[PDB]
Amino acid sequence: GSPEKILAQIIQEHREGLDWQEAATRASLSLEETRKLLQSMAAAGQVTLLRVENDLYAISTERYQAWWQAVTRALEEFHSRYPLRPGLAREELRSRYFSRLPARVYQALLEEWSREGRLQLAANTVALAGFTPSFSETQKKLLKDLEDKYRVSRWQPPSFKEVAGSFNLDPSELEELLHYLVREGVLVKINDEFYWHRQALGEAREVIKNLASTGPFGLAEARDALGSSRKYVLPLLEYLDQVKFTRRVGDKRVVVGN
Ligand SMILES: [Y+2]
Ligand SMILES: [Y+2]
Repeated sequence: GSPEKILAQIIQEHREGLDWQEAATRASLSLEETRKLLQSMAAAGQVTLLRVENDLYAISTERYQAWWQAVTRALEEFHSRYPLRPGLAREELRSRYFSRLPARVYQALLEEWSREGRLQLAANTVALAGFTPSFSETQKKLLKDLEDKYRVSRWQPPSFKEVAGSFNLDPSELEELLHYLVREGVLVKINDEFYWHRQALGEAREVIKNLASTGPFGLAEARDALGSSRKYVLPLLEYLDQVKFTRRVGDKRVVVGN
């Protein structure tokens, strides 16, 4: 039949879809003409075109929709089982549910769904865009007690090991809870050993603004204004240097952020 018909049949004869070249060759159409037909069929809603770099990959819209379904099932499961984690490792999601797809297509697929506002792509993890943690009452209490320990500690936060012992948790478990609290903005990571209650960090910065208001300051001066040991204050200052709140000028620091 006509090129449109021939091409449509070819696309249907490929469950996992096929790329631009394959389609053109099989339809005996030029690359240029194949693109034009693929582009129009896409605008018609009959086909879905994944833009894999400067290459094109065609799949039946029915199949594209089924793929989205495999993702929600995969994420629904991961999210319910690991409420504290941000998402499923990109690779795990790929090998477990999209092993039949070329890696490049899988990537373009995550991109499109991300651009449509369906997924949250952070680091190398994939999460449903509207992912809402569902904790058990025991998990909720631990998050509460955990946040309170840091809140009460103010500018003398307990170390990772200390908290680990107190609540008697394994390193793996505590890191997961703390990282979740960091994402919710309850805590801020100063370094691998120290996390600070966000509100406490805000007050500490105000202390630092007041300290700096009369001239550059050294570690010893920050130590006294915060009434906290250098053990907690140096890591704080290096963290503040990093987010550009403070700035080292010589052997002292000035405040260069709000
Ligand atoms: Y892209
Ligand atoms: Y110096």
